Amino acid sequence: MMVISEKVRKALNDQLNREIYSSYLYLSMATYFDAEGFKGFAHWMKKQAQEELTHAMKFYEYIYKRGGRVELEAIEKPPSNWNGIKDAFEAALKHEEFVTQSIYNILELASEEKDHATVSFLKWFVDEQVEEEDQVREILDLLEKANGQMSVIFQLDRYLGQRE
Amino acid sequence: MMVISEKVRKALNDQLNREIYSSYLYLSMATYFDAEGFKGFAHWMKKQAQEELTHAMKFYEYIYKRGGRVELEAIEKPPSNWNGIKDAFEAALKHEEFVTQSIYNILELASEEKDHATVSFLKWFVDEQVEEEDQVREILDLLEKANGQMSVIFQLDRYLGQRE
Amino acid sequence: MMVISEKVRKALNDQLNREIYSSYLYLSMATYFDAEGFKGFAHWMKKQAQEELTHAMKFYEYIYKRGGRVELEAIEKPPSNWNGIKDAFEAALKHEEFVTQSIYNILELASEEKDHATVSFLKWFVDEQVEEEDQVREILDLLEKANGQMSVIFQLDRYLGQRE
Amino acid sequence: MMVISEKVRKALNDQLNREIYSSYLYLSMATYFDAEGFKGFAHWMKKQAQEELTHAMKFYEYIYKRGGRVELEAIEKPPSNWNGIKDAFEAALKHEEFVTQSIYNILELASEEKDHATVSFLKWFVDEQVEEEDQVREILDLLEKANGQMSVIFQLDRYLGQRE
Amino acid sequence: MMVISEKVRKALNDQLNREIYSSYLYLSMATYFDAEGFKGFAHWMKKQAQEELTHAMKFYEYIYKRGGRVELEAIEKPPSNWNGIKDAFEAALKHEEFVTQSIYNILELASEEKDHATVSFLKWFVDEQVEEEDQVREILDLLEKANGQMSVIFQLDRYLGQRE
Amino acid sequence: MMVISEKVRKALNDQLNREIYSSYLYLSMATYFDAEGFKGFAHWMKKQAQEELTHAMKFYEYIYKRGGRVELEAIEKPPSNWNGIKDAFEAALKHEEFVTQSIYNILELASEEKDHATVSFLKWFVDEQVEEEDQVREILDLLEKANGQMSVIFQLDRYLGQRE
Ligand SMILES: CCCCCCCCCCCCCCCCCCCC
Ligand SMILES: CCCCCCCCCCCCCCCCCCCC
Ligand SMILES: CCCCCCCCCCCCCCCCCCCC
Ligand SMILES: [Fe+3]
Ligand SMILES: [Fe+3]
Ligand SMILES: [Fe+3]
Ligand SMILES: [Fe+3]
Ligand SMILES: [Fe+3]
Ligand SMILES: [Fe+3]
Repeated sequence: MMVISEKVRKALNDQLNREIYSSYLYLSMATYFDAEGFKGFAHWMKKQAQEELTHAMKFYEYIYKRGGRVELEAIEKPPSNWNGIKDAFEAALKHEEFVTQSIYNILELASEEKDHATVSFLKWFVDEQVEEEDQVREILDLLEKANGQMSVIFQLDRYLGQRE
Repeated sequence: MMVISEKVRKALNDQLNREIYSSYLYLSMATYFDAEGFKGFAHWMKKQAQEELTHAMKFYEYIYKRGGRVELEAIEKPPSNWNGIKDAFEAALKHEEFVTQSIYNILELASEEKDHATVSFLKWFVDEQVEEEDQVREILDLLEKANGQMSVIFQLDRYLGQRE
Repeated sequence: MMVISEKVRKALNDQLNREIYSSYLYLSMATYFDAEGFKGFAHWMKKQAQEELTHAMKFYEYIYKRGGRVELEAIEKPPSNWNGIKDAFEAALKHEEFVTQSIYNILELASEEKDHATVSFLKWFVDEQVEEEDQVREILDLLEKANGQMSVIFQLDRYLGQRE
Repeated sequence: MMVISEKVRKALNDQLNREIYSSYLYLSMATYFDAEGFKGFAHWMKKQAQEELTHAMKFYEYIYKRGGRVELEAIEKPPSNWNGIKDAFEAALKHEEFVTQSIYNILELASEEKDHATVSFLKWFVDEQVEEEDQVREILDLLEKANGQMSVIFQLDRYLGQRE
Repeated sequence: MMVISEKVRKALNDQLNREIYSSYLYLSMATYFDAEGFKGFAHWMKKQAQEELTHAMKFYEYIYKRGGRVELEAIEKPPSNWNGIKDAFEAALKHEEFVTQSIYNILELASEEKDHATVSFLKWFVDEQVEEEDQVREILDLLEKANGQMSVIFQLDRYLGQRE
Repeated sequence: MMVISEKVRKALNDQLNREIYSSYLYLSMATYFDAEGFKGFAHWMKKQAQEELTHAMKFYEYIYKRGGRVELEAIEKPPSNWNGIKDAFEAALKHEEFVTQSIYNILELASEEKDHATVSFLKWFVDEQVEEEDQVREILDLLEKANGQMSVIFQLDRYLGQRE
């Protein structure tokens, strides 16, 4: 029997599908970077897409551990184009902050229901979101300091393509 | 400049999106098996989902090698339930046969345009599809021999749960 | 369900039985060389017989992978005698070319029916036939220069007796 | 010079061709098991086919050691179908006992001619047939206890698929 | 005896000489880059000249395997100068695309004659040409982003100078 | 600034193209040996062809080290046919002696101009030419002792096929 409420279960299932879209969105940024010839930036986004799937699977396993079930929903078409290298990463940061707020909303719902298990489970994502936002802010800061010089952009592309 | 025709490029980009859905469909079959308590079958479907992602990324790589660009499209909601273990694998089998026919159509399109590079590239998927269909047929054959006998179904769940 | 046509399955099953006969034929050439006291040439033919069996088993595996069945047929009695070492290899070259043409006919039949899986599967045998015909031609050209000189035939016997 | 009588050489050459058919017969039993979806039992028959070929090559080497030569004959078409797993292995047992009696006849013929070299050479096959018959009797005994229970047949198939 | 047609042998022999000229052409671009003081770009072209030689030897090997012989023809004088780094690599891309079409013509010729051995042999060059064109397009894209900036050109020179 | 005179650079550039032809000539001798079925002699000529390319690149390096630039010229069609194995190697010897005399002429030209750097650089080729002429003379002496006997020629083919 399910020991999370249907409201909490649906909130968690909604976030799983949101994590799937985040994966799809980052792959779409890879299609943009590859079209612009930045295979290092595209590589960074492909690795980011795979990491987002592990976030989705962590929601997946917790839902079943609490006696629930996952229902996959349609994935909306992501944007394919951005007005430059820095514009894409600014869209990534805005998305991650949106995901952080979505995690907050589940946390507050679970907290009002005294669902301490789900509240505690979400702590990992709260801390992880802090790191996800910082990693994009650092990249954005280096892109701003580059100020469009292919000199620096070439090294940052080579550097981000180095991601394991 | 793109050296594949827009017709061939659209056919390849469509197949990439079909591979993305195939991954999603097998993830949804994993949600079904996990809901039914068969963590070995669910594990098998999760591994199949990741293998379909590598199929999509192969189309991804080739499109850019020929000067094209990938555009990710919306992903339809897959079915979430099946009328049994054998009904799911039968849906998996006919999905894969449909995928083989879709690859066949690109090959014939590429062949009529004398796009030998794409014809040769598609050979790996033709051979791979032979194995994809065969492994599902083997599971269906073992499930039919099982005839819904839990002691045998337990062994196949453990067996498929060992997939690397 | 069989996903190859009955016409193609019979063509593939016929070639399996042809590969079995070729295996048998090379063993019979070994019986001739051993009768003549050339254990190096006989060793080469015994290894060639084993190699043809792996060709037959490759057809075996593909037929079942496509949902078909193998039916073994009677094997004709091969010749037991040849008019010397060079006459045997002249029969071997003529035989390999016959096998190559038999592979060609299956390839063209599968191609007419748009059976791309079988067309792709046969590519391995096409390339292998290039090597097998070349190996016999190399031996025949070296035998032609030998002109029956026993000092050269011994070293070639010792050399071919070293086959892995 | 040949130091075995032509009567003995013919008996040994006939047995060689019998071993070739034995290999072919067990390969045909593999085609039946593979058609029925028991790839473990089919694996057992494919390995058994290889072992019969080593029996043929043992007769091969001895015939030439005694100054004789081998003449390969046509191979009869083996049966392609059996009415069940127990029917196939029971046909295997009766074939092996028929092979044992044929070896007995050579031993008695050779001993009446006081061909002690051939009598002693056949000792290895006499002992080997004891093991060949016993291994089939053991499988038949396990099949009789299984009485068609798929849970038992499944891992008996897996066990015989482990044959080295 | 030659088992490829004279029409196909000449087509293959013509392509071998084409590969020889391409080898010579890339060596000539190295003389240009070295004259301009770019030892990294020159190093890249010297490695490319050697890779083209292995292409020629592959055609060499196959022609003799099919019973033909190679006849070396005169090599035209390649251009010695170019209007810039990007002019050379754009001439390299145009040449490689011309080489691919020459491979396409041989494949279509061989297929019209049902020379399946040559059609299958040429698949390797079809796939290789995809990579040859892709790597030059990548360099052209990096040169376009450099836009003549010596700070960026210095990085691309050292990068291409690291080619093994 | 170029520190060799234009007359010395032209003499060096002419020898570079001469070395390129020497490589091409030995590859042509390989096509003849392969056409005659002597894969050992052909292997020797293929290795010799690769060695001549390193001679050309040595001239390539020295010309640029002295501030000059290389201009590649057209390569004449080499001969494809010889009367026999001993003609090919006798043509190789007289070609190498011609190369030695051409190096002598550059040496005397450079010494007339008191270009001590080029004179000392050429010493390596003077000593190397002694070895190249010697190794061909040894092969010619063994072929003369063979006197067209195929049993001895086969041993020399195998031996020269071992060249590293
Ligand atoms: C090497 C580059 C890899 C890029 C991967 C991009 C993945 C995008 C996925 C979008 C959503 C489609 C459904 C994915 C299901 C994944 C299931 C994983 C189970 C372990
Ligand atoms: C050196 C031995 C050559 C033997 C040639 C025999 C020709 C006729 C053989 C008929 C039966 C062949 C059975 C082959 C079974 C192979 C099983 C392989 C399993 C991986
Ligand atoms: C490192 C620079 C190399 C430049 C090569 C330019 C070649 C131009 C044509 C001259 C003839 C080349 C013959 C090559 C024969 C190679 C044989 C290899 C056998 C494995
Ligand atoms: Fe996330
Ligand atoms: Fe797929
Ligand atoms: Fe064959
Ligand atoms: Fe036996
Ligand atoms: Fe090439
Ligand atoms: Fe030289």
